[PDB]
Amino acid sequence: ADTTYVVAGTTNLTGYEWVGTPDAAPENVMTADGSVFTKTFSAVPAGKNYQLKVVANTGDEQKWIGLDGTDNNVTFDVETACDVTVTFDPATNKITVTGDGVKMVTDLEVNSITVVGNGEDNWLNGVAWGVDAEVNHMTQVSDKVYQIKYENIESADDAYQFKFAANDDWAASWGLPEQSATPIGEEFDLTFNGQNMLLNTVSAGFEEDSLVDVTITLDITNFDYSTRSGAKATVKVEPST
Ligand SMILES: OC[C@H]1O[C@H](O[C@H]2[C@H](O)[C@@H](O)[C@@H](O[C@H]3[C@H](O)[C@@H](O)[C@@H](O)O[C@@H]3CO)O[C@@H]2CO)[C@H](O)[C@@H](O)[C@@H]1O
Repeated sequence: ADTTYVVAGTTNLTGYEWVGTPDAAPENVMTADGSVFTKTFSAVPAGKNYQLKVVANTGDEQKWIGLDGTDNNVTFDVETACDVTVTFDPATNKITVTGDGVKMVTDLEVNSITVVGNGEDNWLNGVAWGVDAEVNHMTQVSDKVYQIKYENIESADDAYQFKFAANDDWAASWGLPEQSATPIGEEFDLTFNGQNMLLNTVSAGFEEDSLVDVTITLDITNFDYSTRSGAKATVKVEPST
């Protein structure tokens, strides 16, 4: 079974938005090199939070491979414009990123959190997937606790989707393991690089089209970057005042 490896990642690194198919991103197919595979990106600009994964393509079947045996994106900065080489070893699933200007990201300092989602009218202030929209910056109400409120939302199911994004980009984000309804009125654990959260207020007991006020709280007091574990949220829904 013939396997083709593709570097998928951010548009700024790869020229495509997380495209893992050889026919769709032929420039990012990795070349056979000894017992491993290599892809060099020419003159990558100085920048922060470049991200990639290696995608194994065997016919229609895709396997997305993240950092050092995890499902995390490989995340690095480039200090000075340089050629970045990505190495992949099928025997170990080791991904290496090398180059004079390359520095691996090994920690996260949160300076902002954006609520990002399918905004319309009062829902996320009308912003459609705006990762850096100031109006959806959560307020830091204490050390590592963030809150935002959306008032006068029409109660609906399968209408409202959202995630949390740190530092006005997608490098550090939270959602759920599968795209599914958020727990309502109870603290729940968040998945780093997770799927969209659904805010299904009819299923939460608020009559369709009735107005509700939504209060979202994000607690990263026990978030550990090394494990990507410990971020928690609460989504409070109340009849509108
Ligand atoms: O731009 C609209 C788009 O925004 C959101 O997608 C972002 C993801 O939430 C975010 O995690 C990241 O997703 C990539 C993963 O990091 C990566 O490991 C791999 O799985 O590819 C993912 C992209 O397919 O970046 C995207 C933005 O490109 C939102 O969740 C989407 O519903 C929405 O369409």
